[PDB]
Amino acid sequence: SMLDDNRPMDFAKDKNSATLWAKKRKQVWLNNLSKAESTSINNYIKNSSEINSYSIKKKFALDNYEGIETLNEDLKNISTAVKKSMLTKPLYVYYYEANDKFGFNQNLESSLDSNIIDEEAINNFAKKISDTNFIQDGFKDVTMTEPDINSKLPILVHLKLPTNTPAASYGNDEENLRVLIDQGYSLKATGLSIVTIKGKQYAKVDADLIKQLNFENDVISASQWGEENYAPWLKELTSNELRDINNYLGGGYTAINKYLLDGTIGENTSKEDLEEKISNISSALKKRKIPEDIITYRRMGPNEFGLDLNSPDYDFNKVENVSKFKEKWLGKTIPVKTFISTTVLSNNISAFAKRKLILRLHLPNGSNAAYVSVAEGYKNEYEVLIDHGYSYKIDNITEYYDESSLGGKTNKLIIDATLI
Ligand SMILES: NC(=O)c1ccc[n+]([C@@H]2O[C@H](COP(=O)([O-])OP(=O)(O)OC[C@H]3O[C@@H](n4cnc5c(N)ncnc54)[C@H](O)[C@@H]3O)[C@@H](O)[C@H]2O)c1
Repeated sequence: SMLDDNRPMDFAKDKNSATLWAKKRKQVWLNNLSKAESTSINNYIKNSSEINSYSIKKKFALDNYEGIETLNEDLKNISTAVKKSMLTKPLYVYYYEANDKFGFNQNLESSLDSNIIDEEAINNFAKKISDTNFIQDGFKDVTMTEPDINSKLPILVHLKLPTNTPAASYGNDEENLRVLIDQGYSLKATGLSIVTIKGKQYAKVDADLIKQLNFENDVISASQWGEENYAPWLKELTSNELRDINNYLGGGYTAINKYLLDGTIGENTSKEDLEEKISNISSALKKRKIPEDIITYRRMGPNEFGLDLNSPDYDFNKVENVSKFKEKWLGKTIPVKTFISTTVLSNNISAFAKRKLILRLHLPNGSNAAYVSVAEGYKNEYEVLIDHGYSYKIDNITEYYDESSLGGKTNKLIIDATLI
């Protein structure tokens, strides 16, 4: 408290004061902890990687995936624990980072001198980290001061945690103490420069810890947001807009998106009938722009990335195929001719349970899209339908293993993208 009030914003290299500051708040914090919270924080110290990987499994799973009960409690308890340790004022924190957490596949090390960052590489890196909110999965533990030792990693992240961030002081090494940050945040870069540490150059990413609107498994908040923001939208629909949205949603999407993609027409119908429907849906989707940045999701089929169900390249159980996919698509901009059916929940969908490509889309304020599930007849649905003719900017690709039978017992790819 006295030292909470008198501490700097950035401990920089003062790890003495940092550990002192850390020490009291550490003691006081755990005396607010239930037995379950202490043991869950202890579980995080012992195997953070397993807990964090599980948080990913769980949030992307099917609805009645019951998973592993211990890790469920761990996920719940770590979160309440750190929420009892909120920052009184901003805190800068530090960690070395791998380029794939920025979706960057180019080597930053110059080929001439390993102590020196490559100029063209870091210029490409500057572009890649711009205009992107980098979602951070699981809990993120960090350090209070600029590292004083080598890393095999190319990047140093200098991250600004805002006031009231759940950020608990913890660890075993009681000099060099760590900071445990709650789930649910993203990274937004605020600057880039080269920093020399122990004779070696690293790419220093200055960034802010920000919180994006991302419902993940929270159906109640999702439903409430949809209702609040798109109930008036549903009112303003012309009878033909309502009809053709409902037609699309009830199965018309198959012929409509097929036509938009490459002009295929069934012998049953006509160009004019398809165009009219596309006209009505698209005019509808322009009537109330997305009111705030939101994260939304899509179970994508292989065709959306030029693959077939039986393409060798679609076997992500092989590391080489994940690498190929990352090399092909990271940093790319992909035109999307179709309307985009998305769901604001991270939950898997039964009809699409085995699709291996999971879009995690940053949908900006101002996008021509609507929460169409406000309409009558879409209970259990949480869809945001996006207008045709936008593009995906591919920001990251993150593999995880869906171990479930219904999910397909396969590696899947979380494809972080920005709608442009
Ligand atoms: N995650 C989702 O897929 C999702 C989300 C919300 C709602 N829905 C609901 O499910 C139904 C829509 O199913 P869907 O998502 O399979 O429909 P879709 O028309 O998007 O996809 C049908 C097939 O076409 C392919 N495809 C789609 N867009 C493509 C493109 N731009 N390039 C190449 N291929 C493309 C897909 O991979 C898929 O195999 C609707 O009833 C909708 O309300 C689905």
